[PDB]
Amino acid sequence: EDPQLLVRVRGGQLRGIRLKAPGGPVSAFLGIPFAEPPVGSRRFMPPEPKRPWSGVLDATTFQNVCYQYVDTLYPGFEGTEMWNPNRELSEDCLYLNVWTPYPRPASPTPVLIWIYGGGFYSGAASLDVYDGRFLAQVEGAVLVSMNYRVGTFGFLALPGSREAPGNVGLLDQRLALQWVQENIAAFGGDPMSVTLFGEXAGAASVGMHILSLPSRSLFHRAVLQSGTPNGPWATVSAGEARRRATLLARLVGCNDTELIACLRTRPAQDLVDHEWHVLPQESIFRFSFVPVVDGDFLSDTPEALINTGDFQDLQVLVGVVKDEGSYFLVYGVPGFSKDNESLISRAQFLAGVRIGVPQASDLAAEAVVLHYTDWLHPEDPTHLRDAMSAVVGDHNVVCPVAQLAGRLAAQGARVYAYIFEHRASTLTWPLWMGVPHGYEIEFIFGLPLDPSLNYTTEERIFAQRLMKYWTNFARTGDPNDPRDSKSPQWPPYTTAAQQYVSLNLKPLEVRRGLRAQTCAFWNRFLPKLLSA
Amino acid sequence: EGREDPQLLVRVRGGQLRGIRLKAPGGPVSAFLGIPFAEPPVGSRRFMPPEPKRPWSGVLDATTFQNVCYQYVDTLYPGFEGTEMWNPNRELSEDCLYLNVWTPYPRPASPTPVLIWIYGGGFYSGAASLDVYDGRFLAQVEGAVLVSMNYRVGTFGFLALPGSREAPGNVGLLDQRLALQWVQENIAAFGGDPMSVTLFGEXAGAASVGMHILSLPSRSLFHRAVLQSGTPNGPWATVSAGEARRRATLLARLVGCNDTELIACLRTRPAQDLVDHEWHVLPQESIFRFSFVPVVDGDFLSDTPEALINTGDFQDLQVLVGVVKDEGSYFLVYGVPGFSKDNESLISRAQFLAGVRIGVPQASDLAAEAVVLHYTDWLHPEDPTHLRDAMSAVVGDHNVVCPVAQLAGRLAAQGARVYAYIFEHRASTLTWPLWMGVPHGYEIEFIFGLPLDPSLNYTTEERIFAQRLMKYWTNFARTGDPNDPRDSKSPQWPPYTTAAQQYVSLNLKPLEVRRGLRAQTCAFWNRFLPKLLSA
Repeated sequence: EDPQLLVRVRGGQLRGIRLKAPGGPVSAFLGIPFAEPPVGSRRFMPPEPKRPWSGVLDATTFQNVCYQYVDTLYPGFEGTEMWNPNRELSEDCLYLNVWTPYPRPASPTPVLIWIYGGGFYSGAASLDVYDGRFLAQVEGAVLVSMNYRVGTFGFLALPGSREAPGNVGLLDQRLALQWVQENIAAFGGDPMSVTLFGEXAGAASVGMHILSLPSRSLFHRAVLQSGTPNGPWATVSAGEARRRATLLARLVGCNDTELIACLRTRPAQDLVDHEWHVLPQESIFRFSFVPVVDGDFLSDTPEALINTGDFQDLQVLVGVVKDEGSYFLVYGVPGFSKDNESLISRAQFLAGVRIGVPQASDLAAEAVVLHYTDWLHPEDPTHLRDAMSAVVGDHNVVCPVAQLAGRLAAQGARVYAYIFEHRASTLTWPLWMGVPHGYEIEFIFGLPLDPSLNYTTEERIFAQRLMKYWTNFARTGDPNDPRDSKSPQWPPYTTAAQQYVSLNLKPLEVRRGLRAQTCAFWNRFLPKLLSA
Repeated sequence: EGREDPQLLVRVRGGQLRGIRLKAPGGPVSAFLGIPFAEPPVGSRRFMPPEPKRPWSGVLDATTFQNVCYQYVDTLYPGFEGTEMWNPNRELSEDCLYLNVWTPYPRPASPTPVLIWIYGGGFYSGAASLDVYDGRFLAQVEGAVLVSMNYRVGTFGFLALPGSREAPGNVGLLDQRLALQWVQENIAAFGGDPMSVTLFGEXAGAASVGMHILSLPSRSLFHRAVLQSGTPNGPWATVSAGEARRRATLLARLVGCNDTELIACLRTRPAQDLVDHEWHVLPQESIFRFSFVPVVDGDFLSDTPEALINTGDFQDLQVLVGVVKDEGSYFLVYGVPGFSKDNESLISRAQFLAGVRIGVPQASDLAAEAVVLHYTDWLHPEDPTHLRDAMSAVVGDHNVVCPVAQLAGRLAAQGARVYAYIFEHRASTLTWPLWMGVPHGYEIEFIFGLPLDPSLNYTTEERIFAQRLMKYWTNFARTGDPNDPRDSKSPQWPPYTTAAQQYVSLNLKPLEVRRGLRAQTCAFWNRFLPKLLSA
């Protein structure tokens, strides 16, 4: 009975496991319950705190993944399976994990809380690419990750109702943050230095915590990687969420109370079977059950809340990858597949645009097509293919990121921005997808430090730089190595200068204006066009 | 006769002409100036198509430029050469339908290719007698036969009651065609080859040339066409029949006047009255819009230029087209607040947004916001130098550069051999401020070879450059090809094609070949902006 591996939290005692990191041991506490399992009458409802337990709870193993759709576009392909659930599915999944240094830190240590992506429909805190052993060993970070409910279970809302109020997946996360405040000290974490970070839907969740008052007391700093609370995919209106809920109930055989009561009597897979049948249009980068503008968790739309918020004492790190859009094309855009080069025709591109920008009128779609056509080479397949990617990535990620960056900075926040440009040598997707959405995660988490993974020596050094940027940011609100001249320095993003850095194998390079012309098209012109 | 220079007596269909022996740098040339080609379009003939000049008796003196067609005289900058060079340099009179001929001296052995110049002036001004249209250099150096005509401008040329007998519209274009007809019948008298007639013109002149391409009875009068900074398609060169009816009636009201009674009343008004009100008829506050212009009449123009270029067969057409670097700058001092020749014209964002309303006067609120969106540099949205330059770009692109690209594109896709250029050399003698770059109309003096006159203070490099451009224009006139068939060493000018979009820079340096005529930005004006109107 190793005493480093034994901790008393508010609900009782836990026993972790000593895990091996390349440069030494770390203590891991996996599968710690933070909530009553949200099952039976507790489906669709806010989480309640986990009841105290007797003896020593075994926290040496990952708990179940929250019940979710499993992807089957390319069966047994590492590029898709890496995002698939790697534990048993269950509605009983409200568990979090903690990695700390071994031995447990002497003074209070900055805490990093990870929130996975997966479009609010999938994900789990147990995937290899979120392995917190490296950050804990190399940087001495106390790293926390939680599971939160996704799909119907997390986000089916009949707004205004008592028994399916929406945003419960977000409340799951809020609960895990509360859990960190009350217990992290026992692990040697500093409840007074908590940095959130997440990617895609995880990023949007961080954004939503920024925009929800009761969450603000629970962290001091945020990182938003390739995602935002604002924009086309991360929220729906009360109206649209009611509509989708109602439609899913009809689809399965089911006054709000009676509707929910019926839905609650349904095997989990029955709900998932019909998850994808409630979208208004054939579309990519669009997800059926996502956070809802409820006037509660979210008091107004994210756009409203970011336009009018006050962000004086807030530090934010935001960024994107080089090819935010490529990934999604294979999942519904004719002419795109991982198996050839996906050189498309002009006709395929106009059709691709109606699917990538599903909310677009014929005129708006036209505006898009005309903007993204390279008129010197109007019918070149390579251009059209890359254009299709660009449309999707810009519309869904890069422009909402630019917009968030701008508002946050204008409204008193300290903002650092990046573009991640290094393609992993080990990447199993074809060359044309470039640096796809999600493939910086492995680097921030420090996986190249595992020599058994065959990342290049340069990549191992690159990963170390990034862990340093992120943990420096958690420590100080500033990603710059504070005991190190010569970098050059990562400048704050501002509305005037619009400076951001490239993250790749070469040293930091400062650039200005993050797709400024094209994002001006998306952020300033398309709104006017649609609303008229 | 008896004592006169034998080389200066020429007979044409209407009688006998005495010309003048002029000095050019390399030697003498013959000039026949003020040859009448129409009956004076005076009194009851105002607004009416031109009638061919009736034969005269005796030897008509053809030794001086004739009257300039009645027109608005610019007084924006009184005393200033930059504006005066464009102003009339002979008496204003409705009796103005005369043309001019320059030929080598002595007149050439074999039939020489003919170049016919049509001046610009927004269809409200111009004159073939201006110093920058002097044909002596092309005649002396290139051996060209050069012909330029006066045609009626403003109300006298373009005021129209579409459908009426007494003011059918487009009569200024008919003046031009009459002079093309005179060239066919008579040019051989001067050594010119009526089977090798090339039209060339700038701004409204360019637009005029294009309209002769698009109008069948003019098609048999020429073989090749040069269009400088102007197109028959675009937002300024034509009006709908309805719009012309509107402007004509309003002008009538303003001066004190079916259509017979109205036009008869207009005919009793003095010319200067009509000029005094011609600017009061425009639908919005604007620049690069002109009151009385060619009308889409279903006759001269059987349909809109845009329709005719989209669907015409231009198989045997050789066309040279181009623009200057700064098409829009000139126009800004004529009514965009914040702009002037006397300072740097650094402007605010507010002045930019207002400028766009004046520059794109036909644009709705949404279209105007699209323009502003597109031309704003989002790194430096408040920067005065960029805003000043973008104001210029907006006007240049909308009125000239994108109309030209549209034209070049459609013509090429449909049989034409098209050569395309961008002229980028600012004259060392230019009197306009530096911010205006290479303004509209400032290539003319080079094509015409004024730098060859030692007394004009152009640089040596400018003389050489002038000669180059003269070679290009007159080679194109001769062969449909601007290139030199001998000198294959020095760089080649490729045709412009839809696949490759090739054009050349014209400056002091040798030819450089570029791709895409503002391809991204012109997609906005030519493809998107129209669609933001079917809505």
